[PDB]
Amino acid sequence: KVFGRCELAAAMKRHGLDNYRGYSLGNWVCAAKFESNFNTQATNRNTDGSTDYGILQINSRWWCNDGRTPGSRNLCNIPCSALLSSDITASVNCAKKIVSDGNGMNAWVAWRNRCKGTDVQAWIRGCRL
Ligand SMILES: [Cl-]
Ligand SMILES: [Cl-]
Repeated sequence: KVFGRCELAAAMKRHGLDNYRGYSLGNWVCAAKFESNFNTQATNRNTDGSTDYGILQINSRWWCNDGRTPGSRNLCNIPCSALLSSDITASVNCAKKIVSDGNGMNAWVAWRNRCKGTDVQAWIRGCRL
C-alpha cells in the first residue's frame, strides 16, 4: 500500500507515534517519506546481507526475522514480511522499540540526513488530525 501523506499521518497518530519519545508527528512522516516513499511494500538490501522492510525500513539484523540474515536477533519478535502489510501496526510497534534503543530517531539514516533540523511540521501541513 502506498499511503497518502495525511493518510499516513492519521494512522501514525492513531497508533501513538505523535510525540513518542519526544518526536513530533512530522518527524515520523518525514522519515517514512524518505525511507519508503510511504510504500509499505518497500524492501532494500544492505551491504551486510541484512534487508530493510516497510514504511520505516526496519532492519533484519536486529529487529525482524527474514530467514536469511546473519547474526539476526529479531528483537521485535516478528517476521520481516509483517512489516510490509497495509496495516502499519507491526511497523509502528517495532519502530517504538527502535526509537527507545538510545539514539532516538538517529537510528533512521534518512531521518538524520533529511529531516533532523528541518521544518518537519511541513509534513503534516493541511492534514485534519
Ligand atoms: Cl510536527
Ligand atoms: Cl531523543
